[PDB]
Amino acid sequence: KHAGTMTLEAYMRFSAKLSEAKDEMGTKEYEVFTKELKKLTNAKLAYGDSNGNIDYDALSSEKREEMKKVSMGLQPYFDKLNGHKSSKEVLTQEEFDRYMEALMTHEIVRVKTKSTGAIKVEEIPEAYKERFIKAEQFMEYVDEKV
Amino acid sequence: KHAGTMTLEAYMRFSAKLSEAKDEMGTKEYEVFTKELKKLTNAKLAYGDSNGNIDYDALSSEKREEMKKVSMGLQPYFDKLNGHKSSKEVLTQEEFDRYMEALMTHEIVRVKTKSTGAIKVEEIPEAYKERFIKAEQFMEYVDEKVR
Ligand code: NI
Ligand code: NI
Repeated sequence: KHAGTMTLEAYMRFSAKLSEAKDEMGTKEYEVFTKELKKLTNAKLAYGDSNGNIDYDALSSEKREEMKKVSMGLQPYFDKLNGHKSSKEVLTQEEFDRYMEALMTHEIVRVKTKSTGAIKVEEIPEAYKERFIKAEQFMEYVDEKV
Repeated sequence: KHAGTMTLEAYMRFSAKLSEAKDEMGTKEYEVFTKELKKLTNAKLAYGDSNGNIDYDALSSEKREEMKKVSMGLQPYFDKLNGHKSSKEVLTQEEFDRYMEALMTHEIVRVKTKSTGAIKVEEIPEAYKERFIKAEQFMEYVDEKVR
């Protein structure tokens, strides 16, 4: 239909959802949050597949590390807006790193399966099946702790 | 619930929708489009209300003009993605300007009514009622000339 206007509408629903963070964050914290989020969203524009998922493994050694720091930086805001304890506080440093890897693995697998829904291990290329399964296990463990 | 992750998911539905433009635009044209669209989206971030609608009347004379040029720049891409003729081509220069004004009026009225749905003139503050009604009329006229 009007795919052009639908593009603007999608962006507006994103704006609306983002603005809800103000319910829980003062303007100082909200500005830091949106400044960090912009890094992540610009990366999805530049590097995301057709669904904005990023194949972290295909990035250069430096860009992957940079993208990882951005995610570590944002995790406390996400945890707060999700009503969870801060994973960066509950997990050991080691574990916090494994958590970011697990998140990146999950996103990489969304790229490989081209799926935005619940990933089904059948569709996962064999190079990523074990990695995924472990990543999923580690995420549920982190989940129970926050 | 998980409003944090829901925020990321909303952004990704946007990403997905925007990537569909590649179906109809080669990479050079898509890169120009996304470059121009970033201007508009950064303005919604900075100036939008809670729904990313911008109150163009509340901008300085310069900023308003800049934002208008951005819109005029994007209209041909939107027209193309909407399967329509180019409004910039079908309309006279005068009319194209009026068209941009009518689009801004509509957006301003979404701010004033705080409504993302079909605006109802009842809810529109009196300062904007006539302006809106005319803007709506002019948009249907433009619409008939490009669909
Ligand atoms: Ni929860
Ligand atoms: Ni149409």
